[PDB]
Amino acid sequence: NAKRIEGLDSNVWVEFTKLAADPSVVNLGQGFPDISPPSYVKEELSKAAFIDNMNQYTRGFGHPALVKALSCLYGKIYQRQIDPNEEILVAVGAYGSLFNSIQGLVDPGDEVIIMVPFYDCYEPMVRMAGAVPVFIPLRSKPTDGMKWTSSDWTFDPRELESKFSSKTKAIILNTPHNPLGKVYTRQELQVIADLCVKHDTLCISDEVYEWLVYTGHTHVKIATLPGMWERTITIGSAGKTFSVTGWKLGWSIGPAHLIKHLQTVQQNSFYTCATPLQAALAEAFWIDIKRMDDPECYFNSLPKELEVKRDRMVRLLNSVGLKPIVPDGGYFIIADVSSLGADLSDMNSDEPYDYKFVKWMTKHKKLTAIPVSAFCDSKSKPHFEKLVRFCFIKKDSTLDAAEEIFRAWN
Amino acid sequence: NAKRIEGLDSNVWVEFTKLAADPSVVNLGQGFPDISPPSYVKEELSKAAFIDNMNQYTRGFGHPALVKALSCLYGKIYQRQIDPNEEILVAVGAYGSLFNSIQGLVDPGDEVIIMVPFYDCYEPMVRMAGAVPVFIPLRSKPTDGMKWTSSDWTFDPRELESKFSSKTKAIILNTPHNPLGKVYTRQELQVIADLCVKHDTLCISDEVYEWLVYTGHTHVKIATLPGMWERTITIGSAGKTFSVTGWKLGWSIGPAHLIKHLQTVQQNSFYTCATPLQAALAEAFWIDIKRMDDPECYFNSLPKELEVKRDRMVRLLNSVGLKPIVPDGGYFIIADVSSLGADLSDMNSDEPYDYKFVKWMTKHKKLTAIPVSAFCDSKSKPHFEKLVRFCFIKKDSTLDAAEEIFRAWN
Ligand SMILES: Cc1ncc(COP(=O)(O)O)c(CN)c1O
Ligand SMILES: Nc1ccccc1C(=O)C[C@H](N)C(=O)O
Ligand SMILES: Nc1ccccc1C(=O)C[C@H](N)C(=O)O
Repeated sequence: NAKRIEGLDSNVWVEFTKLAADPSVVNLGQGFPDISPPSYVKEELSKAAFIDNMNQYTRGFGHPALVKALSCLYGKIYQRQIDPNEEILVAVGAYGSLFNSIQGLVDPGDEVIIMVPFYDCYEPMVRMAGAVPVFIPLRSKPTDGMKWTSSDWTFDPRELESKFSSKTKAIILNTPHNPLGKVYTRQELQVIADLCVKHDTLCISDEVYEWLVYTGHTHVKIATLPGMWERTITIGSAGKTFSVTGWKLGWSIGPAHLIKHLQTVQQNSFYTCATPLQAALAEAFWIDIKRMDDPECYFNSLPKELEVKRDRMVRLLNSVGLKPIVPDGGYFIIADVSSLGADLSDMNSDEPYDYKFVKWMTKHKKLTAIPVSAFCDSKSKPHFEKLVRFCFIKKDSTLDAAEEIFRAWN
Repeated sequence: NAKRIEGLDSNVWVEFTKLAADPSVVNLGQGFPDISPPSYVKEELSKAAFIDNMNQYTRGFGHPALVKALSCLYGKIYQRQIDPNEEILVAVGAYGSLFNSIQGLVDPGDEVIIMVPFYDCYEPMVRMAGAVPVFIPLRSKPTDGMKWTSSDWTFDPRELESKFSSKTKAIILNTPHNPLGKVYTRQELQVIADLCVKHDTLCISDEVYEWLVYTGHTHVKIATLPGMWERTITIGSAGKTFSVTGWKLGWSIGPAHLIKHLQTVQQNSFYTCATPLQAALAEAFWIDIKRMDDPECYFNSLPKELEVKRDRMVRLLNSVGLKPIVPDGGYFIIADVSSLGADLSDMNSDEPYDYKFVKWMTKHKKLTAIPVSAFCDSKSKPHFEKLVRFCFIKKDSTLDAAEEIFRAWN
């Protein structure tokens, strides 16, 4: 094994080849949706399948229809003209966009700043490229007495200021957040922008959940803020946008002197992405782009159809004494697990408290979920190990199955 | 730009983008098939698309059905059991497979041996991993007298020997060869094998064209010689097997302890590959695994087809005075052009001869092709710059248009 991958062989999700295998259990664990995709999405794949060229190679950096379209949608969003060939790069999912960014822009010895809990791949990527990850936790604030929400989490500008030294290359930001479903505010985002201009650092912005915003909140992109355009890579995904997680396409949007670097990583790695997938995706995009103002547009329709599902979950968890944190965005929900009962000597491993709960709730309650501690640096886990993550981009069928379990908990 | 990607930004395939952007030219350059893929392969992708599940995440190291299919197929060819899960890794084409291997096994300062001409991604992949490529030319011997063939290109055993030192981490083998089209013999692979076991080094073997061997020749697989299972990673590709280059799926077969390192890379880069494509390929592989013994199996009829088309091409090139090397395998043909004294004098660049020739041939003759010096390191260009590579994975109609071009050449 090569030095650069030393001690990167434990992956957290490989490890969840633990009980989810069961049949008789409802799985609210992985971000694996079971709603049907928008039927036209499935259409276009078929249609793409039958055209010979759409089965042979395409522009290495993105199928020309697909990039033209990304161009169109996103420059509506940025209020700017976005070059399809120079400011976009299509990669194998958001994962492969994250990886093109880190490998392309970050050396041995740099520090990359990461907010905990983090989507878990941010750490090993940054460690694969020889950098030192630097951690800052999100912290609770007094709620409004009434309920618990993602907005009651936030970060201390003076702590953040202090992680920036002359060794910081980049800060990874992910909004809407996974796992808490925080939507960063214009003010929170402005602190991060201030610091990157001041230290001249990159921001890499994981926005795969961008359309998933609920009432009372707005996805805002840091790349839009004064002075960010030319120091930011913003990442999207087809998986999130069209409930087609199995296609594994996303895109980095950004200025040319940064994008060309990611293009270099790509041509030296995977080069080209699948054509039938990108042909079909472009079409799926155009269909929705021509109806943005309309409640049919998958952009407007899916968060509206997801908010109800979010609420069913808050209830199902209040109903059994799990304290839910209600998410501004994305399709996850964390619940505080700690003011429930039980027993957890059965185990007497001292792997974290939530892993123990999750196994207990799998065996005893026929329900799985993800321990929030998986997404936490070692240092940080004690402070999040009573938190457990649940996923709700599920079909009614499945949320009934779930509601039975809950109904029947006590 | 990160140091790991210093001067890895130029890429030949980029450079060649402006060549036949012209609608009225007949492109025999890119390895872009324009025959039809098998009907079944297109149908299965359609089928796939209308099933919900196979538009979501599947197993990271490969779709269970696909790897089951590959373990079956390749167990047949290696005459041994291949582990579905530990002995196979599915990745974005053979590029990504190559990239997994070098990323996972090759450290900075290590030497990797590469035979010239080489597939051009080899060099840059190995430099990015901080490794030093150590180059050695394929040299010609005399012709039988009637025919110039790939088989008249070989390497010098003692020259090769002297390339392995206590710093050789690996050798890269490409058979069938791109661009010569050479099918290595049991003897030639016996010499490379002898050396790897003497120096305790690895062998990465690019064998995507495994099925395209023509009469009189046989794909032999180095990984099957004594001593080499332990130490070889053998790659293979969906674009080449099913003429579906736009799918960009490949595999690397090899031992569990070498193989695990390739998955540490993948899980930390892009992770999954697309589901519907693997779903569909799985199924195509079943249709042809269960008929291996027939003329109608795609593994059989595709070479049978192209043997015809190749032979058509030896003839056209001989027509206009071009000296073809008739390939044992693959679907490229290399022709010598020096005996034309083309009227380049007055492109005045510092380009090698063959870039100038292809430029000239494009403007004047209306036909593109690829210079072989694109498959050569600096020191080797001059011993290869009179050669030019043409592709014949084309349909009749296309070969026709090429036929007119040659017939009006003088
Ligand atoms: C924050 C975040 N970033 C990136 C990804 C990458 O997913 P994909 O590569 O399949 O687009 C995910 C997985 N859901 C995610 O939740
Ligand atoms: N983590 C993975 C590893 C391999 C294959 C898929 C996934 C996922 O889908 C993660 C999911 N989006 C999650 O955050 O729960
Ligand atoms: N080289 C590429 C770069 C980008 C996109 C496709 C290709 C190819 O298809 C290569 C072709 N098979 C070749 O060897 O000529």
